[PDB]
This record gives sequence, structure tokens and C-alpha cells, in this order.
Amino acid sequence: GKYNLILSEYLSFIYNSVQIPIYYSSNSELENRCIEFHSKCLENSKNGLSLRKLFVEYNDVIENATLLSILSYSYDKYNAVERKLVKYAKGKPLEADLTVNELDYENNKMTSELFPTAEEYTDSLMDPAILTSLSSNLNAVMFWLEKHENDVAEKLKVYKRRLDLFTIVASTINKYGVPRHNAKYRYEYDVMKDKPYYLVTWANSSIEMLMSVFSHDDYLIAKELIVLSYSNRSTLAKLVSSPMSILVALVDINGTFITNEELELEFSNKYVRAIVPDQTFDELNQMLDNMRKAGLVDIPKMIQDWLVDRSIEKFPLMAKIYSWSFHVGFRKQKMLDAALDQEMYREYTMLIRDEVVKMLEEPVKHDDHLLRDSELAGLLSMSSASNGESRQLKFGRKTIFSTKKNMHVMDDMANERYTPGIIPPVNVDKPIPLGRRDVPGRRTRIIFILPYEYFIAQHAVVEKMLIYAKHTREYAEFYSQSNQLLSYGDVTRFLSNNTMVLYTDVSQWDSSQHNTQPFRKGIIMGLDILANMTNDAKVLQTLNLYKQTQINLMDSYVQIPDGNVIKKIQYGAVASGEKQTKAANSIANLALIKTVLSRISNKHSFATKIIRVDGDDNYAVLQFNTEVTKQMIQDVSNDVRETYARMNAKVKALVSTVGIEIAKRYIAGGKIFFRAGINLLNNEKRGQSTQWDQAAILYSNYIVNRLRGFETDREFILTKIMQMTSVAITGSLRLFPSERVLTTNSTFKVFDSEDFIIEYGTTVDEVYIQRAFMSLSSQKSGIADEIAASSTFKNYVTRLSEQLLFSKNNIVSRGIALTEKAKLNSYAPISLEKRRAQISALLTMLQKPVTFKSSKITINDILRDIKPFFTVSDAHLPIQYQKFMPTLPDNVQYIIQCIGSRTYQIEDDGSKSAISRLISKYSVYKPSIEELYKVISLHENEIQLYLISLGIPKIDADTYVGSKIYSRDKYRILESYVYNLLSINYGCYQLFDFNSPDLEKLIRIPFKGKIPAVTFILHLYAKLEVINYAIKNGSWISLFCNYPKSEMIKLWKKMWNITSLRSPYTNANFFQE
RNA sequence: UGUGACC
Ligand SMILES: Nc1nc2c(ncn2[C@@H]2O[C@H](COP(=O)(O)OP(=O)(O)OP(=O)(O)O)[C@@H](O)[C@H]2O)c(=O)[nH]1
Repeated sequence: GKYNLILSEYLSFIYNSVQIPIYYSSNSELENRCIEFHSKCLENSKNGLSLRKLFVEYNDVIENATLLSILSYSYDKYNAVERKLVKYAKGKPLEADLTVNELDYENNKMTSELFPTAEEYTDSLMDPAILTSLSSNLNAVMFWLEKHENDVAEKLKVYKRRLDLFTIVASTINKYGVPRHNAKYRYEYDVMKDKPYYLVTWANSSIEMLMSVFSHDDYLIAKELIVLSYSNRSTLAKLVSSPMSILVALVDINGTFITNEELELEFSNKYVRAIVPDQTFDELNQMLDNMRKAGLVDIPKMIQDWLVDRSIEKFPLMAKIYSWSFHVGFRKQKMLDAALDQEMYREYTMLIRDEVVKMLEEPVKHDDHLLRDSELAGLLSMSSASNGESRQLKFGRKTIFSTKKNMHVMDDMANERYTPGIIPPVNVDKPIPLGRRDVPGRRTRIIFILPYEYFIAQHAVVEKMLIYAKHTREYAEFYSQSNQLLSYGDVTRFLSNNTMVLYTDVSQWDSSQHNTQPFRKGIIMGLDILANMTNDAKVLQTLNLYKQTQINLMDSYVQIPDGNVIKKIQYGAVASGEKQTKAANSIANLALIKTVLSRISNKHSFATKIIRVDGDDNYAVLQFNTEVTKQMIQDVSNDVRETYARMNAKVKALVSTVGIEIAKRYIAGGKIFFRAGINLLNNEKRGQSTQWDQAAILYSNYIVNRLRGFETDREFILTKIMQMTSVAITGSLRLFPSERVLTTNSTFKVFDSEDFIIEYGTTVDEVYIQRAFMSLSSQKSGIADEIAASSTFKNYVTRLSEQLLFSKNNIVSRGIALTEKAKLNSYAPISLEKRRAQISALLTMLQKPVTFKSSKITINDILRDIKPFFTVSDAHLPIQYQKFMPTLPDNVQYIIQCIGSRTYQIEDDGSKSAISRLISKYSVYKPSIEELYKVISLHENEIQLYLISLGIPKIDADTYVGSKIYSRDKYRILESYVYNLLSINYGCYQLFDFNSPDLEKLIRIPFKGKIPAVTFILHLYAKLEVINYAIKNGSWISLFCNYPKSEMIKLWKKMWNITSLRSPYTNANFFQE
């Protein structure tokens, strides 16, 4: 509830010269008071009359009404930022050392020195690409500095540490003035020219870093990173986070968690001695020297200190540095440089080929339907991303231009041009338009924006491999419904005094030109074997067209822009843009380690406890017959690196007996760690989401970081949200959304009023507002309807249908239509219409709901019904689980020490339902969890027509539709769909064991009725309420349920008429994918 | 229509 208040201290801070609180109430007479108070307030302000009287006069509204929004009327020239910044600029501005970076443009020169003219300029290399200004990030900081000016004791040491650092920014910024941004939140030439090219993005990186400073060690790390990061823009992060790969092999294991047969974490009190060959210490020092030579001082000592004893208890510092290294910003080079960096393989290609076979064998041998109708599968899965060229399109009586695949597939069909039989060339004659991938730390990488013919030809076969992966443990990233905790235990499992883990980063190998041949070759070779396993025209064709793209790509040409020119150079490496990218890379990376391990066995004899490939890393745990020694480690480590060398693969390969470090995670001292390097004030690229959407994503990013071990002051986060979600009515009148508006479970939710706890409307006003917002959730788009009606479209939707369905089916059909209408949202013009509407709507909205004939039910209502039939009473749970994830805040860790954690993802798509399994045996169609949710609630005879109308044979449709499974499915679909709506797999909850016995105790639910659905929700709602209470108070409570029998049937009905809510908060979570 | 693949 503090938002609404911290919101005023802010406005009254930014503006000095008025605020007009706007309330509302579900109660008619109180609302009319809410209306009167409003106007009376406007009036007095329109006369410079103190509102003090009215605030007393209408004290009733203040007290019993819900704050809807705070109106801010300010008449300043909005340069108050410039003015306000002086006070903090009394330190010596930083002077960029233009010597630290290789490429010249990476050095912090003046903009003009890099770009002499306005036609040569480009923010392309610094663009914060986010929808909030640098002025704001500035205002935010100062606002907070003022509020914690007179704080005492420790808060002061936090204020101080912070005030200091801000100066560095403030002073440096003041020297060249503050860079003003345009309506699109971009920094142009006129403003950037005189100022250092990287002033802005660095300011942003530095602000976000200093506002995440608390302890002295923080401050030390910030300050250091903030200074060097003003000159170094290319090796800092890599330099700072490089040591961590070795630090993990130095901490002894004193009690760890392993994985048991039930594939779940189980404590193991074992001790494993970290065995390290001297050479490693050399390597680690060489890394410490490099750290120093590049200016670093404070950070290198922290590690050197740590290295005396190397206590897993004093490892939180090392982890902290590793996570901070990333907040320096992204490394955005020039496409050209990004692209320029570019007989013993016999074994390595044989394995790749054998792996491509295993995966597709059965599907091929048994003329799988998916492999046959793969062309339809690709079409239905086609996204509305780029195709490469910017074609002119004819829709109805309108010719517009677009690059969208969905737009090009359509147009192409309506003109006999749709020809997937012909897989376009990608050579010198038809160069690949390029894309990029920017990440903090590593150098930029290019990306092939291949023609849609390439997706379609690969979609189905890729999916068939991913399935083989789903149940092959070696593929960590894909195995079962597993989260990272599982992979954590699979390693710590076989560890001991006679084994050694071998990890390897191979990101450089996959881009290496050496790989590109044995890679594409092994796949093709494999595809051949498969082709010889059938005669099915369908299979051979799609199996063949796959072989085709694996050739056109062998000798590929790329379109690198080199200025305002687009040179065509020859690309001889495997870039990524295909559908097989992730799968193939997984296949390849694993084929590799197998190749390496196989070779080193000629000398040393060991056993393979586990082999794994996960993203751009690949590791294995070997076991020897004798106790391992420093010398044994050195030898293995050498023969390995040497084996990799004989393949001309530039890769980092380490060998330890206690931990590992890979891009996704690292295991130090038997504990699990995940880098907390998600940037907040700078983004990789510009999407299409709105500001609100970005507000929510900021917050989301805050939560993930926080859980990972990097906390940005929440007061700062809330300030940014106050900024980003606002809506300007005129040049002076700006409207600010209230806490109720932004946190309630609506279509406009941005964040949770309290971290790790998701509330739902439990009061009338809350219900009122919730139902009001939903009413204006989806907006009209003239442009979207125009094409939604055009011929090529209807024909498109039609052609897809007649191809999928056998008999009639209106649910599918009505779906395919919308499913395709939505894709148009990637088209900017439409997107823009939408947002404009949403604003005006949500504009008048924050003024008077009322008229909204609610009739739709949501998870809120369901819960709000159940709420009153429970009795809480103080309970208690002892801490009985040792911590394995050190970084977790304290209130979230607690829940785990009491009820435990999980290593799987709760099924929330209805994929395990029998009916869904059925449809996938005879159909290429994929129904959402929300469709199955309705299809399962249909009259027995309707479900039978659905099934048949998708190619499901009667002996099957008729058999299922009756069976007991249909009933169990009925429950399973609902059970799955509800979890989906409660976000049981996100943020905080995904961590918890919702089936913990310890938890089950606190839940006392007398089953006065044998009606599964109701029993279900009652227990879950209770498990949630218990855990929330524990997440806030630190103590536990028990729940007793006295839900009526009569009511149960009333509820069960409500259950099957639930609507899914769509919001920025929701999408934010989906973005964490 | 300052936009730039897979997932
Ligand atoms: N290209 C690529 N991007 C990835 C990969 N894995 C994750 N990402 C990125 O992941 C960001 C998502 O971060 P998350 O995966 O949601 O962080 P998290 O993994 O959900 O934290 P949890 O897994 O507990 O463990 C996106 O912006 C992606 O670009 C990958 O293997 N390849």
C-alpha cells in the first residue's frame, strides 16, 4: 500500500510551483462523493485555493474509497532535471581513456569523432533501446537520494556509498549537459554529437548499478565497474567474470544435494575434496593479472583474499562479482566486425549422423503423420517475424509494404508463387539478410534471417528430434518437465574422491568455420539413411527438402551492412536462424564431447557416470579406479585440451572434482548459483511492446535478479514504474495510475503489491475495478480488419482449414482465423492503432468505471468464493532442509527450508491429457490448454465430432469419448489450466514443492464430497494462502475448511466458465522464456 | 511501418 504514498513524495519532488487525487467506489453514493470531491478539487486548483478544506470536507472519500489515480498538473518547462542535477556534480568529471578498446568505435570518443556528419551517425552502437529516458533514471536517483538524506545508522552508509557514486555520474554528465531524447526515447545526432558517444548508455548502466548498492563490498564493486566502464566497453565484463570458471573448482564440498531415483533433490552429507593441479593456479593468476593490467584493483583483491582459505561460506562475494560483471551494459559492435571474427572429424560426423538417425528412425519407419503433413505443420506454426525482403503487398483495395512471413506466405499463395518445393538459394545470388544477437560480455553474433521456405522444410523434423530429446537425459535443456535443479543434482550425485567432472564452453566451436562442414555433412548423411528407410512420397519429400537446406547453407553468402552500403561477403560458418539451431547445436555439441572423451580413453581408463550437453556448454563426470590426484587431473585436463586442439576448436576446457561453471548455471561448493546479470536500464534491441509492458518487464527483471542474488533498490523500481506507466493528457497535465490499478489481477497488471505474493481481488471495490478493466482489454484495428477481410487472407485461413480438417469443425476453424488475425500484430501500423486506442480507453477509464455488465468469471471470483470457508490458526514448521541456493532472499529461502523444493515443472498446457495425446497421433493440429479446456466440457456427442473432424478415426473417437479416461481427462485438463492461471511455474512458486508433506499438514480439508475439481482447487488455494503468509510473516499457519456440500456443486459449475486474463504482468512472465 | 531470425 506504500506505492500510492511514495508516489506523491515523488511528484511533489519532481514538480514545485499540483496533485488532484482521483478516487472511486463500488458504492453508488460514495462514488458520487468521489465525483464531487474531484470537481471541487479541480476548481480550487483553478484558483490557487488550498485544498486543505476539501480534503477534510471529503475525508470520507479519502478513508473509504479506492484511489484510482493521482492527477499531476505541472506547468514547468521540464528542464528541472538539468537544474536539479547540479547539486551532485561537484566531483571531477571522468575522462575517457581512448586506448583500452581494440576497435576504435568501442572507445568512448566524442560522437562527432566517430560520426562527422548527421548522415553517418547511428545510435546503433549505444541505443539504450528501452522506453524510459536518461533524464528519468536521473530524476529517480536524486529523488531517492533526497529521501534518504537524513537516514541514520546503516541506511546512511547505504545513502552515502550511493551519493558518492552518483556524483561520478552527475559530474561527468554535467560537463556536456544532459542528452535530451525524442518522443521515441532515442538519442539523436544533434544532441549526441558534442557529447561522448557512450555517455547515455553508460550513465544508464551506472545508475542501475549504484541503485543496487547496499553493502560496502557493493559500493566497492559498483564504483570500480562504473569507472572502468566509462572507457572499457569490450573486455571489462569478460575480464571480471572470467576467474569464476576456476573458482568453482576450488571450494571443497561439505554437504550437498543430489538427485535420487525419483528424480528429486535429497540431501547428502558427503565430503568431496577439491583437487587442483598447480597449473590451474597459474591460469587463475594470469587471469588476475589481466584483471589488474586493465585497471581493476579493488575487485582483484576480493578474489585474492578469498583464495587464502576459499570457504564456501565466504563465496557469496565471488558470486556477487560474477553477477555484477554483467551490469556494465551490452557489447554492441558493427555487423562486419561481428561477422569477421570467423579428416579427424570422421568420428565427430559419424556420431552426429548416428544421432540424427536415432531421433527420426521410428517416425520414418512408421510413416508418422507429422513427417508426412510436415508442410501443413510448418504453415500452422509459421510466426509473423521477418522473411528478409520488404515486399509490396496487395490486400483488398490497399497496397502496403511489409517484411512479415505470414504476410509473404499469404500474398505468395494468392499468386501461384507459393512454392515450398523450391528451397531458395542463399549464395552469392541470393545473400542472407542479417540479424544480430547482443549480450553483455561476449561479442556480438550475426543471425540469418532465412526465407520462410526454410522454416517449413524444417519445422516438423525438428520437433521430432526435440521429442527424442524430451526423453533422452544427455540433453539437459530438453529432458522431461525438468528445471535446472535437476541438472544440479545429476552432477553432485556421482561426485567423490575417485571421480572428476569435466566441463567445456564450446560457443566458439559452433561458430568456427572448421565445424560447418562435418556438421551439415553428418545431418545430410543421416537424412540419407532415413530416406532409405521408407517409400512414402510424403516422408521422402519433407525428409528430402530438409537435406536441401543443409546444402544451400554449405556455401552461403551474407548481407553485411558496411556503412550505408550492403557488401555481400561469403559466409563459411554456421550462424543461427534455422529451426534446427538449438536441436542441431545440442546434437553437435554432444557428438563432440563423446568424440573427445572417446579419444582420451586411449591413455587413461575411466567410467562415464554422466554425459551432458546444455546450450553452449557440455560436460561429463568421469570415474577412475584409483583415488584422484592433482597430477591425474593435470594429465586428463591436458589430453582433453590437446584433443580439442587437434580439432582446431578454440574452446575452454577445465577439470575439477567439486564444481562446474556453464552459461546457464554454476555449481560452487556443492551449492547452486545462477548469474544475476539481467540488465534493467538498457535493452538488447527495440521490440514493439508498450511502456506499460516494459514497466512490467522491468519489474519482472528485478524479481529474477533479486532471486538470483542482485537486488536493485525496490524504491527505485517503483519509481521507474511510476514514470513508465504514466499517461500525458496535455503538455502540462499528466496522469499517474494508482497502486490498485497496477497491481490488481487485471488486464493491466504491472507488478505485485508485495514481492513473491500474488493477491486476487478480495474486496468489492477490487472486484469492481477488475471487471471494469477487463471490459476494455481488446482494441479495434481498422488496418487489421481491412486485411482480416481481404481475399488472400480468408483464402489463406480457408486453405489451411480444408487441409487440416476432414469433416466440419467450427472451433478449430474459428481458431485458425483469430490465430492468424493476431499475427498481424507484428505489423507496426496495426500495433500502433492498438496502443493509441488502449491509451484513450485506459485514459477515460481512470475516471469512471460503473457501466459494465459483468458476466464473465475468472480465477479471482473462484478464489473469492472459497475464501470465507476457511479458518486460520497459528501453526508451525521447523527448518529441516539445508540451503542449496545461497543467493535466494531470506523470506523465499525459508519457505524452502520448511516445505522443500521441486525439480520439475507442473504440467500446465494439458499435454499429458489422453485426448491431447490422441489428437497428436492423428493430427498436426495443436490445441491450446484453453481450447482443450472447452472441448473437454462439451457434450459427449460434440467431443466425438471434434475428434473425427481432425482425422481421429471413429473406433478411436468412439472408444475414448466414453472411456474412464475421458473423465480423468476432464479433471486433468482443468487441473492443468488452473495451474496455468495461478502461475505455479513462475517467479517464486516454481521453486516450491506444492506437494510437500510438511505443507500438507498445515492443510486440513474434510472431504464432505467426492467431487475432484472442488477438492482440487480448495487444497491449492489453501496451499497458496499458507505459503503466502509464510513469505510475508516468517511463521506458518494452518487451514481448516468447512466448505458446504450444496456450495460445492455451485462452485464446480463456476469452474468450467473461467476466463484467462491477459496482462503485462502475465506477458512479462512469458517473456522469461 | 526507424524492427532485425529460432525458441
Ligand atoms: N539464444 C538463446 N537465448 C537464451 C537461451 N536461454 C535463455 N535465453 C535468454 O533468456 C532470457 C530469458 O532468461 P530466463 O531463461 O527466463 O532466466 P531463467 O532461466 O527463467 O531463470 P530459471 O531458469 O530459474 O532458472 C531471454 O532474453 C533469452 O534470450 C539459449 O539457450 N539461447
